[PDB]
Amino acid sequence: RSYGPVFEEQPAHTLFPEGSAEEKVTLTCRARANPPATYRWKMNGTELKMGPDSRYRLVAGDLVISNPVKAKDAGSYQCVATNARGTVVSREASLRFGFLQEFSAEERDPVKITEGWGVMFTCSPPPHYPALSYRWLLNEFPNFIPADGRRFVSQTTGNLYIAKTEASDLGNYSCFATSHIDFITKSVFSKFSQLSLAAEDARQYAPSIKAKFPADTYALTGQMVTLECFAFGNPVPQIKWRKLDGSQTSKWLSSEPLLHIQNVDFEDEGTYECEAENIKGRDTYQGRIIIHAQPDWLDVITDTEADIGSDLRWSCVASGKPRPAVRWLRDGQPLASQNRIEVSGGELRFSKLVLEDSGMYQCVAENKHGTVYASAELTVQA
Amino acid sequence: RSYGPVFEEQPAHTLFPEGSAEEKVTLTCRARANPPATYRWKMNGTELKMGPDSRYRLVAGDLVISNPVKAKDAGSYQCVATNARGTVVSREASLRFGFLQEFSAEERDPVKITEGWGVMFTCSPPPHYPALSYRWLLNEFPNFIPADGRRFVSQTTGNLYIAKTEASDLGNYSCFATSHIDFITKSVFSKFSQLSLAAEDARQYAPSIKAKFPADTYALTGQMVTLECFAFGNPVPQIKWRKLDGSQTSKWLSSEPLLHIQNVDFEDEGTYECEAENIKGRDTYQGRIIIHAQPDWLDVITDTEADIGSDLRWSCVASGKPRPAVRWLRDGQPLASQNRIEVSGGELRFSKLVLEDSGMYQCVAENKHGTVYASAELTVQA
Repeated sequence: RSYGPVFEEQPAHTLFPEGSAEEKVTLTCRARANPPATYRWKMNGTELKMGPDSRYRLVAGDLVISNPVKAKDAGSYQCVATNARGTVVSREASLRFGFLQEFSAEERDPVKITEGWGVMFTCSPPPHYPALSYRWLLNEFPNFIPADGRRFVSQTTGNLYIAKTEASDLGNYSCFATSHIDFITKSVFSKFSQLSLAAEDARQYAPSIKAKFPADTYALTGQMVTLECFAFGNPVPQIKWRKLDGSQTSKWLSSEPLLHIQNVDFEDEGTYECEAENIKGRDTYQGRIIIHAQPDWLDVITDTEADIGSDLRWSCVASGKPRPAVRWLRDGQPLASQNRIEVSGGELRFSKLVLEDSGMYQCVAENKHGTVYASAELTVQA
Repeated sequence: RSYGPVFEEQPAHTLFPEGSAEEKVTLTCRARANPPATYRWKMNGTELKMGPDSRYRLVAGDLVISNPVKAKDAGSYQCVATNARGTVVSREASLRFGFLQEFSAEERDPVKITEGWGVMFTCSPPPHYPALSYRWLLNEFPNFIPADGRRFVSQTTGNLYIAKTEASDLGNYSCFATSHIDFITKSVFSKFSQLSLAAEDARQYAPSIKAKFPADTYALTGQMVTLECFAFGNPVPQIKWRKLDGSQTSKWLSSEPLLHIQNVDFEDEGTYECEAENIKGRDTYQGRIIIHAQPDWLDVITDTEADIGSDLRWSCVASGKPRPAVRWLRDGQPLASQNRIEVSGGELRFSKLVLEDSGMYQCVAENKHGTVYASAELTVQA
């Protein structure tokens, strides 16, 4: 029998590695239907101008863009499936471009500090997207500086921190930055800056946390979260982490500059504290982790066959934080209250259906973190 | 001038290939000194009973064992260098014996499975040491089964996995095991088990990971790590690996059943995920890699000449994970707090030295993964 389009595959957010031999990018879309559906792609809300003289070409629903470039192709794409019965739109997919420029060719400033004092070297990474991973080189590639408790590289800024400088630190320093996309990895490093040391200060001193984490970190359920904390101090301080709670018993989560929380959930929300300590004293720093969640369906609409003149009750309920807002679509178009149709939140109610109400409908749930779609075909029969 | 023993060559862990024409094994040891030092070897803490009627013989410090056998020679050996000035002990060296027995002579059980289903053949390797490398033979040697994505041999168990059985799999199967020690290689293979197939199931099905890796893998810095993952599925699934991180961008490390990480360091610690996918669905499995490190010296004692009645400050600092514990030795004997000697961790302090305190001293740093030694000669002069 004949039935409206039903998505089996929708476009996914895509990051295209600039430069790669690949001279084109494809956005997937497939909808089963009877008769088979036809497709149309929209970018930033506007339909794509196809044709032989166009950079776009379709391959059974999938959109193919030749010679992709950010200046012209970066944006949000949507797939529209249509057939005799009706039309439904797909989730939107963002197309972004990855890149990593070299550091500047300018020589880097030297640093002179009293042996014993801690010091921070600034990376100043070049333009790039998406975020990079960082390491530092001593004198030459590939002499990377190990994470040995006294030397730490922030993965947020790329800056190198030495808790207590020592004579062995004399040398030149370079920031090494890496971009990893799919299976492709590209690294670039800066010119080297010379570290010299003034007469030593052998006096011990209490720790002072220099590298910290945000006052507020927002993460989504299922995501992984990493917080950083590093201090200067003599002797080299030791770092410990804990989550504040009612319990008055000692509980530690990490004994390293980094605190990792896998597959976070709502229970992980709270205030976390980093403690840096040595025989001279201690320093602490606190910040919060707030847990939100992308929308997800709890209840959705399903194909319904009703008799003409009848009243129908349709609804969609979605979870998420912040609480998502539900809206509706009719054959790919926004559906609002009207003659015999009342749209209030996730509830759609028809008053005395008409043979013409038949078609494809979709309820959309959205919040600051994402959007989800649910579709169904309504068949009003006399 | 006269000075205590100083090691130039210490014994190394040794694996002796049983059977080899070599009818003796040698453990190296050499210490420079004035006058030249004398040597003594200890096994499992007890000194070796030398002599002409003994299986042991010395060759300028090196220990030579005639007709080595596990039942009597397997153990930990230590070299002791001594001269007028004092005594120092060497790092310990383990002597182990390599072997590989044949598989049992018993016939192997046949296997019958529905064509389309995946299947696993159990190797059940015979007694051996150290770990072997594995392959499987089809019908006869040397018809090895290639790693073609559909057929995989676990290097942990030696088991053969076929992701989706097909008519071409009909035949007999044997587990081929290889021991490689130094330049010597020895392989043995099992009798063959017959694979027969029942009427085919042509229906496709989502992947299911059957061969996995440990929930927790501990590796040492500089070491190489290999993780395995293989699934049954129709169509044959494709495997992909990634390390979980804060970054929300797609990053893959391998597109094969094996994931190899060369020269691991602390940054490689984390949770890794194997994904098996085909057009019907996907399966995943996660496990962790934890990075530790053998002790290494940061600061050690050096020959010191102090005046009688003087106070001396000696210390040794070592890196490593878990944090190593430092202990001391005086002329090869455990040194603990006493009259004028206070031993606290890696620090040794004498209160008003005496002409008799002169001698050889050693600080030892140890953790679950290894031990390191540092020595120096103390010369108390009036």
